[PDB]
Amino acid sequence: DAHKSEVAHRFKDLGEENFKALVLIAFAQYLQQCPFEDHVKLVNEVTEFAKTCVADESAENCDKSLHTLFGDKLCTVATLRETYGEMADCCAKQEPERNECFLQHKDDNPNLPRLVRPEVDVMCTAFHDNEETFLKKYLYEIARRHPYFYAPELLFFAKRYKAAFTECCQAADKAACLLPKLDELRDEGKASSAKQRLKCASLQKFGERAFKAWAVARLSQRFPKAEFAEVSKLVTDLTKVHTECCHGDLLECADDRADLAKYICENQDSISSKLKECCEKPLLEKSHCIAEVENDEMPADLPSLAADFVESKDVCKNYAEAKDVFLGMFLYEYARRHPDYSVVLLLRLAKTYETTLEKCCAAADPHECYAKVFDEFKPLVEEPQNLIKQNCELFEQLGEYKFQNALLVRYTKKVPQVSTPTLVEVSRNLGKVGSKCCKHPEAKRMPCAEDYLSVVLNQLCVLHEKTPVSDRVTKCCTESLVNRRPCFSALEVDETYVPKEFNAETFTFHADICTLSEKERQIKKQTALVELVKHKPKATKEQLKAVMDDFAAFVEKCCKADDKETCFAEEGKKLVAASQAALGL
Ligand SMILES: CCCCCCCCCCCCCC(=O)O
Ligand SMILES: CCCCCCCCCCCCCC(=O)O
Ligand SMILES: CCCCCCCCCCCCCC(=O)O
Ligand SMILES: CCCCCCCC(=O)O
Ligand SMILES: CCCCCCCC(=O)O
Ligand SMILES: CCCCCCCC(=O)O
Repeated sequence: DAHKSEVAHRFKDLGEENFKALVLIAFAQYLQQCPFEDHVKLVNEVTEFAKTCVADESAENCDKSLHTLFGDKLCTVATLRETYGEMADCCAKQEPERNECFLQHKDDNPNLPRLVRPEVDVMCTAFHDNEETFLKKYLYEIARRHPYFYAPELLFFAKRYKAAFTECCQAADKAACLLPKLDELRDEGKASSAKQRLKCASLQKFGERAFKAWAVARLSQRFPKAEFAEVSKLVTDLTKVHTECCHGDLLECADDRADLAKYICENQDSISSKLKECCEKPLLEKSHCIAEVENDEMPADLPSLAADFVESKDVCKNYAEAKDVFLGMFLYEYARRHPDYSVVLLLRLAKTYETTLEKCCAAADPHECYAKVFDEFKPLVEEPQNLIKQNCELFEQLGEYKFQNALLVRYTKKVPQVSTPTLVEVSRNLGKVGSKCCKHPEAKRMPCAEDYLSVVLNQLCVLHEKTPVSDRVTKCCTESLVNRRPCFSALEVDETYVPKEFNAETFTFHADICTLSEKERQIKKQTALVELVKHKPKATKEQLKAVMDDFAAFVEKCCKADDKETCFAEEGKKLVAASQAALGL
């Protein structure tokens, strides 16, 4: 932005620590197989080189582009071909195709084992020793396992990791403090990874007019006082930002985000008052602050839509000759008044409005034909309101764990053809959504649950379609964006299903069970619960509790037994007995 040097410019804004944090990510996400130490020297080189340009913006390569700089360094990797090989012919190519070629050679599934969580004591100790290397090690390990993960986001997760350690590493029961939180942040990070991929998948299969419509609604809720032209300006920026972030171009994604963080804070008066504190913080501190900001208050000087979008005579004209803008306004208007709504409900209403006009416009008397359309919103709006109210009541009268159990039983009776894992996972995650969002007051529940919800349905939509088993689920999964959830809400109990033969599955076991945590054990109860319901699709709570206890007892006993694999074998057969009867079969 009129800065001879772009790197030293980025270095001033970011800062030394953030700058090293971000390079480490970038390189880790291609150099997944290179050693950590080789990375540290790399960041040290890049960081030294950038300070040379900080001092003299007219030094060397300090005029060159970041893409060139980056790609040059990555070609310097001399062990590349041995470890990577194909990513080396990316270097023969010149820019811009060179960076395009690297981009293509990122591995979505690095061939790397999962992380072995150490013990609280040793981790907190290694954290204390050298905090800075600890969080670099973490960044390295995560980045290299999540290559298309957005680097700023990851870095903010990093700082949150730092903060939870700083807290629990100076605490008494440490374990009974950290592990609860490590489980929270792990879940938030998969939430974020999966949300990214969803938006990028949505952009691709739903164009961009769609993503733009998403943006119109989201911003207008956050910035109800923004004048529509500002909103539109941001929609366009954000559109590009997201377009690049999805492409997998860190540099562009990261630097365009900083630009947009600049503009927004600069025009705080027109956009929102709530940017007060944000716009003060450092570069990638405000940045997340803006995105984390709370909704400004709407005006009270606010009429109904009706006059402009239902009553007005030159409406059909307006649609036809300028469709995008007219509906654009609808969206902004509808949204700015309704921050309690989820985005895709707002899209659903807009699409309902669209679908009317397309019809009523090229018709006899358009007015009386479309003049009833806001009454068609009422149920589209209430259906989800009821769902969340009623699920949250249930989540509240039960706890997380017993709420998962409810949904397990419910959803297995709906779609018993689905794999047991998919049901367990889906019901668990839905419960977590109750943990995260039910605590909030109604006006913030839909927005809060939406991100999570849409990612979870996706996860089942993905899994299922890898090996389809249910035509009712297929339909919902290949229904449109806006019809996806209602389809899922309309699933009814499956009658035709023929229960399973009362045999093994989750009835053959070993003493590998006696040695498991609450978490691993409740996933096994949950697994065992779903199976039961498959064996008896009309079993009951009082029937299931009874079998579940006989299960629980079979564990307590065989686990507290002198021999195990003999006990589990003898009593193994005799539990299918005391279950088959109990269920009423
Ligand atoms: C309490 C767990 C999450 C909610 C479970 C209800 C499943 C139906 C989804 C309808 C909710 C619409 C609003 C939203 O989630 O954004
Ligand atoms: C297990 C397949 C059926 C539903 C799976 C996802 C549930 C959440 C979104 C749809 C809401 C369903 C309403 C309900 O729970 O009764
Ligand atoms: C195959 C058995 C399913 C039950 C879940 C795994 C074992 C945990 C049972 C819950 C009670 C704890 C055991 C005990 O009381 O000793
Ligand atoms: C994340 C923006 C900071 C600069 C990263 C690329 C530097 C380089 O490889 O020359
Ligand atoms: C894209 C489906 C939603 C209705 C049209 C509004 C789109 C826009 O504001 O760009
Ligand atoms: C954040 C708690 C978990 C709910 C979000 C969905 C997780 C996933 O599908 O990976």
